[PDB]
Amino acid sequence: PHRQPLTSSERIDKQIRYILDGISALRKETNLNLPKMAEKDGCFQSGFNEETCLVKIITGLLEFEVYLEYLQNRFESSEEQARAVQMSTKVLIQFLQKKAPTTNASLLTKLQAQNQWLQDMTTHLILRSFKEFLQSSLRALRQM
Amino acid sequence: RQPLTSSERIDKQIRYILDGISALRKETNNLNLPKMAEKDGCFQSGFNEETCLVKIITGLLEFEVYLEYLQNRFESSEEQARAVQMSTKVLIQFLQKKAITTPDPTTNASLLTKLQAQNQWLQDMTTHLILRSFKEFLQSSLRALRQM
DNA sequence: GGCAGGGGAAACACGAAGCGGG
DNA sequence: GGCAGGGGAAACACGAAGCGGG
Ligand code: NA
Ligand code: NA
Repeated sequence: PHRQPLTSSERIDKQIRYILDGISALRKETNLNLPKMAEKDGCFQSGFNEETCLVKIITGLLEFEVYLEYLQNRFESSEEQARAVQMSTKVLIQFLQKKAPTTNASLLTKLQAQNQWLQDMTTHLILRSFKEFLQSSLRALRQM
Repeated sequence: RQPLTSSERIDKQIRYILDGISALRKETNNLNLPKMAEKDGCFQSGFNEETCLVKIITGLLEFEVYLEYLQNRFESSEEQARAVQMSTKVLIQFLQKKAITTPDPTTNASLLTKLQAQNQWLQDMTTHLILRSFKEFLQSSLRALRQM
């Protein structure tokens, strides 16, 4: 019998690492107001805040789900992987909730009716803003 | 592993799907579901490879929107529904190479969005009869192909 | 649950190597 | 492509036993 039973932080930490790896295996296999961390949210060392930041992470991740749904009908060569980023994020959003809709429908169909040049631009910068957001989340969480 | 013919891939592709349905169906009237009839030509008499073949494709194209409806009907088996759905996508392609009637890409949604507005018993019934038809349909397709 | 939680892991100027059905 | 194609198989009245990443 082999697996060490983990605490909340370890579990959450491992999950983000799981997601960052996945995303990167989509970065290799490849108007916009995407969530970027701010100092007022209290996730950086300057003006740090364990309460305010956790709210920004859960709020943020939740706002990324639609843009993750977007990425699904975008990777016709890496389908299951792009799904595994979608579900792992959901999974992540549930680990961060222990510790503590048609606007989407419309803005999906806007992104999804742009030309390929625009759609691959959207893809590119979604993935990079997801990476930004996760890395700095892993960092903040490596404290509280 | 050893290699197989195009016909012996189709036969396995169906068998694979039929076992992924038996698994689904274990956990979980006014509709219009694809149903083999004498007119199709998939039976020992009144038989015809061409028409039978066409209807096997056609009927499987018709089923797709209903399998998409299945995804949410197995929240506690999301991948089993998905395998079944995408393993059917493949089957169609295989069949299409061995070769049509494709329903509108805008009428299938009105049905899908409506189905989802039924109370939880009608969904339960709708689910049990999607599987039943689809199984019987694939049961007949297999037998027919094991002849032509 | 169970064999067990909720189908399946140090070096480059700091940005490739290497543990599981119903 | 490669190691190969296009991420991963008898016995009950006819309806359980048990094979591989980029
Ligand atoms: Na398990
Ligand atoms: Na389980």
